[PDB]
Amino acid sequence: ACRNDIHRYDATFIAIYKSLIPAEEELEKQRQLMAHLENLVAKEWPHAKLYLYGSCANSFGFPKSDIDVCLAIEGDDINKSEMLLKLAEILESDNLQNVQALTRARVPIVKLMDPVTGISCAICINNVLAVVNTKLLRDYAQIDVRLRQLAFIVKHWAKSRRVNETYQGTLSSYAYVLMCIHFLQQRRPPILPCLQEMEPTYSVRVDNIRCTYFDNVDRLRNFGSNNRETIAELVWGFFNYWAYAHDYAYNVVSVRTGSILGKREKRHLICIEDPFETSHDLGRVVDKFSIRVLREEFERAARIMHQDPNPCAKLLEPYIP
Ligand SMILES: O=c1ccn([C@@H]2O[C@H](COP(=O)(O)OP(=O)(O)OP(=O)(O)O)[C@@H](O)[C@H]2O)c(=O)[nH]1
Repeated sequence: ACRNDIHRYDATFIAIYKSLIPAEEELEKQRQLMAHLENLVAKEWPHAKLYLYGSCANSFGFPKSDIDVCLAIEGDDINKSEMLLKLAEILESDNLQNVQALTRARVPIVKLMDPVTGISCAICINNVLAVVNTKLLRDYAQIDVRLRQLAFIVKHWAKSRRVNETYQGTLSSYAYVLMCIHFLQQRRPPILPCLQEMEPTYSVRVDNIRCTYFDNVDRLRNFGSNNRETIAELVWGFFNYWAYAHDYAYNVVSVRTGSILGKREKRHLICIEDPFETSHDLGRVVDKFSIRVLREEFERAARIMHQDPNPCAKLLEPYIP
């Protein structure tokens, strides 16, 4: 069963959606900065490639002036420290402000702040697998608009309800997009395909991990065109799965497969399998306490999406400790 008036809230959810997406003027400043930093890095390393990654490149990012950049370069004696310090002075002689050398769990990072656009940028060497990660989600976001629409709704819900911190036992935004992709894959008729179970047209390799899938996604623009579910059906339907339908004891959600894999075949309380790094359970951060808070927020989200006379504002009302 579902609401008889569910489509009355399609209007608001998309209005919420297109407000959460970054403005074009903001993204114009990003491409202009990136085109400048690509040409600048290429002057020192003609064989290096700059790739964006993270929220600023998978097309599932909220508005902000911080971008992440992976400097891809090939070789064997690749020392990222000596490169990033040489790169640090090329930024400083380019009149870029606040060129800082930083570390995150010992990975060398350098950060800059562009005076032209006010955008910040964090640069690291050879984080290539994270680049292919965002390429997949960007490729998936091109197939159906409802993926972007649903994922922006859920990500806003996780932040408003204070369940978007892995350091507090909840799930990252990368995990939430995987749950949305997998939810839209299991709807019948399908909204999203399983790119990795298709004829390969893209195949790379990052340290004995071969990422291979079909990435001619503009050939798929009409894939989910036989599924008439609106976003108020999906948003309601998403939280309904994770509150009542997900078999938390035996099930794995698998974008890599587009189906439900068995969990018993091997701390995992909610299993979200990474599409390429398949041993990386994105729910390993959850513990026996935070799983209860997650499922309580799932059950809260479902009843609101099923009963509340104004669910679009009730679903996202902030959580106050
Ligand atoms: O376990 C992970 C998590 C994340 N990532 C990589 O980091 C990216 C997302 O990482 P985040 O979960 O930190 O997204 P975000 O906080 O920056 O987004 P906002 O809610 O702030 O808007 C993803 O694009 C992924 O490639 C991994 O590689 N492994």
